[PDB]
Amino acid sequence: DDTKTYILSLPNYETHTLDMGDQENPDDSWSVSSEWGTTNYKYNLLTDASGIFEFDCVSSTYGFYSDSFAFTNCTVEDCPDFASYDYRAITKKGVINNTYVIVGAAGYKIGKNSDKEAAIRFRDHDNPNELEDYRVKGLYVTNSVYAYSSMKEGTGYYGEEEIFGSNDSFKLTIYNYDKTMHVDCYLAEGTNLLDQWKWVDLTSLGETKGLKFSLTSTKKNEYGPLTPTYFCLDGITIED
Amino acid sequence: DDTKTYILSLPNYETHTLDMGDQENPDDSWSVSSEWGTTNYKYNLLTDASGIFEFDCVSSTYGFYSDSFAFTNCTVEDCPDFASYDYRAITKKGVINNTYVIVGAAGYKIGKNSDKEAAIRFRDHDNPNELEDYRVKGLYVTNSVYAYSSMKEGTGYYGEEEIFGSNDSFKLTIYNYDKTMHVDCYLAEGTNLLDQWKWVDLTSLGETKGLKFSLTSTKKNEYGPLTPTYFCLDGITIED
Repeated sequence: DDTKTYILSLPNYETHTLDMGDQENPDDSWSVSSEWGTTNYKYNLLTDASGIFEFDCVSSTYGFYSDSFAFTNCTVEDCPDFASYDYRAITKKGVINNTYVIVGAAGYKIGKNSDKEAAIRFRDHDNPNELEDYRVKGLYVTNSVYAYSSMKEGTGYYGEEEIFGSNDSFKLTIYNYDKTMHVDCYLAEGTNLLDQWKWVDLTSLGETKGLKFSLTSTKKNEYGPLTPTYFCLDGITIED
Repeated sequence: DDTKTYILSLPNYETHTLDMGDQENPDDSWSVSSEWGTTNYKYNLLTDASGIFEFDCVSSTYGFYSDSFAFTNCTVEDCPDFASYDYRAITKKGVINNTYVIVGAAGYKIGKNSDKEAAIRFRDHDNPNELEDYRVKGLYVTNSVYAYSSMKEGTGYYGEEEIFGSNDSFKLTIYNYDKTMHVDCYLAEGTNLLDQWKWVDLTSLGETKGLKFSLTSTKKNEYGPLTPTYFCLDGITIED
């Protein structure tokens, strides 16, 4: 047999970083103005150390964007990076080492014209300049401190009615690239909030060149979920 | 000593390719319409196998754009890729193997708003998501069949007055990323047209996170050079 298996391999960072790609020289940037303000955005296509995995990373005036991916090993309780919103893993490290991926999946689009969806994509081992369909074995997910804490203690913007009771749940849906297949997973069921790394089998997605993500909470108001739609992932394992 | 030296390492291709990155799923795309037509563009940031080097690649309705980089090992006299314009190296292969870089440097800008310059850039060895300043030792350049043939036999659009005499010359200028330094090199002097790989020492550029390029020919008309502004490069050697 010569089926090859490829596992996400994140960079090892000098000290404690939130990596949203180069901010001085981003791949792209733009501004949006509305009646409520003008906001500046920067976009970088992040890649892992192996060159197999790529991730869409939007950042803005206000930090990590709502539909974006970034890498971190920030364990230091005080990066000012997480002063406002603690996107770090509740597990405090990755599955196999200290770096993991933070993910925003609020459901807004990215790109100057809001027409692109934030995604992870897979490249050919022999040519990083071509996407390739793989069988996705799965990946590990866990909660962010930000979301865990909202569901446990109402520490977010809306306060006390964020707190999960036994009717509640927080569901991650993982899609294939064109979204014709998905797998559902729970980050929280009732008052049981995931605080470990959890493997999600994604083999039922079939061959695909990438992954997209959605979040649903039972705590919501008219405009969206009260639960922050940030989580973490690691260990994406694909096979050709 | 632990100064590290990094040399461009291009992908090895299955058979004979012109690689302008994924055309079905490009990093970006846009359209421009004017009074003369509407043209579609695709952009990919190419990276080498080592992950140290990145290249801006614009392609369009009409193929390889005028200010762009692409990779090729196409030796086969008939890729239809080179039917119209033969961007291949006059040397027919790279310095150390069959792949090399084809370069358009007409001086137009890229990006939906024509505000970005096509460039090569350097990333940190430990983190492909950060640009890093390096000392650039140099690289090899040579002519494209397209330009060589124009200068030798007037086989381009304008025909016979493309042919170089002893007053003529074709000069490549290599700049550092912010263009505050450059090095000049000749692809042709008089009727002597470069047909080998030629090393250009770029140490005088100082530390830089990338490279840009211009071409000047003594054969020109009111609107630009008659000599096609395409050439080839290989073997970029940088040091930190």
